[PDB]
Amino acid sequence: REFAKRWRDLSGQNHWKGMLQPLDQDLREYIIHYGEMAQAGYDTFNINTESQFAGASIYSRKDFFAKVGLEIAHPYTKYKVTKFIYATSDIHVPESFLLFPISGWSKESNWMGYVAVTDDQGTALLGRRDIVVSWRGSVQWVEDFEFGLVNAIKIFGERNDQVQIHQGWYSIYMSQDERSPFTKTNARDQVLREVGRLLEKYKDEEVSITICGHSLGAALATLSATDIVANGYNRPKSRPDKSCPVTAFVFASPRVGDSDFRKLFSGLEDIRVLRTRNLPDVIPIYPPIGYSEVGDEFPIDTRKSPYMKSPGNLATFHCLEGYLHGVAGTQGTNKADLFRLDVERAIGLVNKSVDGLKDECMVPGKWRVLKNKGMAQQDDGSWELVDHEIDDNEDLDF
Amino acid sequence: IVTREFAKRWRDLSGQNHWKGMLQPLDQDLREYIIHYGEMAQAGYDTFNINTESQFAGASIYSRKDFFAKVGLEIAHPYTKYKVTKFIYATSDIHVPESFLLFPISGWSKESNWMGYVAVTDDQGTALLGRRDIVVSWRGSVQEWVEDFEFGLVNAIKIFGERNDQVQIHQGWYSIYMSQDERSPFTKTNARDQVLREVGRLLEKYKDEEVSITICGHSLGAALATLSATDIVANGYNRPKSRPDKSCPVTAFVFASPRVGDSDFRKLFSGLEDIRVLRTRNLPDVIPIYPPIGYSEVGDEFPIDTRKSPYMKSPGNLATFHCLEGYLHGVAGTQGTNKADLFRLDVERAIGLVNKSVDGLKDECMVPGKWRVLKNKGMAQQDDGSWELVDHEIDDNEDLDF
Repeated sequence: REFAKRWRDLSGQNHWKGMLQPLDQDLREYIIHYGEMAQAGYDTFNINTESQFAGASIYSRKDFFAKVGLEIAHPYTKYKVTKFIYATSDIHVPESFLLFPISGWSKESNWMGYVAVTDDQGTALLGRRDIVVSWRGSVQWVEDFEFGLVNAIKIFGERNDQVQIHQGWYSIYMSQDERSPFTKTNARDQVLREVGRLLEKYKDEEVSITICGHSLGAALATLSATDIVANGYNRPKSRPDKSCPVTAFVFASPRVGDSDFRKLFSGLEDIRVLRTRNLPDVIPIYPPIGYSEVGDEFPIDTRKSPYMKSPGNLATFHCLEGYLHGVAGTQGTNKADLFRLDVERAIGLVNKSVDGLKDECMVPGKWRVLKNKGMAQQDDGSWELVDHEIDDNEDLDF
Repeated sequence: IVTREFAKRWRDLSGQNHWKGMLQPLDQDLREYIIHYGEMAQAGYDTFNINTESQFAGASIYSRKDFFAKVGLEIAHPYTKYKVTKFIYATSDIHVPESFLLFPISGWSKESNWMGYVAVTDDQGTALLGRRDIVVSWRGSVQEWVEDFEFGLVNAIKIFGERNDQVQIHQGWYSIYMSQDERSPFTKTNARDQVLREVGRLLEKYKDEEVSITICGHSLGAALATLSATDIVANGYNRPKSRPDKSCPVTAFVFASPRVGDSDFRKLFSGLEDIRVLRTRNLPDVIPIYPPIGYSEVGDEFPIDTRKSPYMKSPGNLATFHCLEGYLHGVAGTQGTNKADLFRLDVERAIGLVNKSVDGLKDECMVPGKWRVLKNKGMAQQDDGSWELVDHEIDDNEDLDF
């Protein structure tokens, strides 16, 4: 019952005052909960460029959280995924952001995240009907976050015509491919439309929007949240007087825009952003000049974990499961604060996509992989690469 | 299947007449027969844990129960109706390459490996294959240096008796076959005697039926298969204990075989009437030349040339010319090794199998390279939310009741 009673404070109503140093124990679990919904994006994203479905989702929407390990011992992850989101980019971006079959299912678009909503049981457990937008992040160079600023008037309107945004985040959020069934509408508007459907469906209940993302996903989650609140997409179409809170839990966030972006953000009453930042991770410094941060910061230091390989590197300091292990055991970032896991979070999760744990933990490095990389024996004895569950992504009946 | 082609021809398919008339060109039944036993050797690779970060590196992933279904040999394998009755473990008194004995970095054993299995047809398989077929499958080499195969000769009197005291065997094959570890529950008895005992149990169980022994192996497994077949026949272990006058045929289907012993080993082999060995040899694979000096080959040879496959990436390398699934692809489509013979698949064998442990197919085939792996490398969410490395099915390997 504790999360339901306190959810507005846990979602940042008072900017997490009193809840960060030391870390509030409910908030410790709350942050990990939304970080898991961002990691689920990595766990479904096909990164095998030898596959024709590289850059698509492995799993379909149906029973999605059960398929990525978020049902067992996750009594609060009672969400239904209602829509997958796809993105493209008019400019060239790193393969860590858009990755393609070495040939394919698409030449220019990737699966870029999903929209989900609590079912009736999850709504009871969380205190409110929670709409989650989870933006997929970076896959395995700090020069990848290399971008000049661009004017964002097409997002924030003539009334905010001085706002500028990183050209890469802008391009992934806003670009379309008229020839594509996936990105003929851009990632932005796919999200806005589906969030609008859910807000209208649940217009008579208490509702929240929580947006999740790591690395690239953190930038998109920050941009998405600011867009939604600034343009009033956190109101049901038929109830323009009912605003719902929009909170982003973001991890290892690069910066998103300039000082005018920060100014716009600072005037929005209904938005809150908690940026969890690992002190040895350098990606939150980029880009290193010209940009402003927005939101509240929560620092951790995974070098204090006795489970993590020392010294770490760019990958291990950045990786999202490393972050969530840091949240799980952080007792502060001062030299005297001693790391201690205060939730039952399996350390082995750290090694999904890195060699991050000490060898004595006995967990193989970079272990996440489909059985046989997806190759599967068929009923006629043939062997086919079955690394993609079919899902037309049609609107669900509601 | 309805005509029982294999049951009717099994003695010839198992080499009764040294495969005369069946190799050039390749007899169609024999094409499928060779692949059948090569799959039983490949099953040893498919269960062998090669992840040295695991405590169970060097052990079997799967248990004996429903073994062939677990390694993909049930669907569309109507003839693979075998029960695995015993796992076989080996050690070495001398240091050997990691491709032969592989150990955890840290572990379940410091000196032994899973080294193969013994299986037997069930009553349905016995009907389909024409006899009660006892299979010994020796596990082979894991992933490369041809010097890994270069050992000197040792006297093999402990195997073949003072009556054959001139026979010499490769020191490496001898050591893996014969070594024991007194402190190990796995190799306190050597791999040789584990196999002899279990084959003996099965011959005695089925003493009143028609029986065959077929021994399978690739690379290291091919050498052990050849050595164990010669041991078994030379020492009379192909007779049930209570019927010393009932010999059964011993046939070894081996793939990419290094040489095993010297000229006296070949002379011993030539005098055994009940043994047959068919060595399938890929011409661009250099391993069957090793060791190059001092050794003889035994048995009948069946050459193939996977360079003729339009499915295989060109040029190949040591690994792709040697790999067992490449060999079985070559068998599936060989029409001869002459320049003018054109490769053509004459069985429905999925080309994707080639890429289990190599990048062997042309990129146009759209099959990922080196694809064989457990889901999540065996990491598994448990019912209490913990995540544990579950890459080993428990099997105490106790004798089955028969």
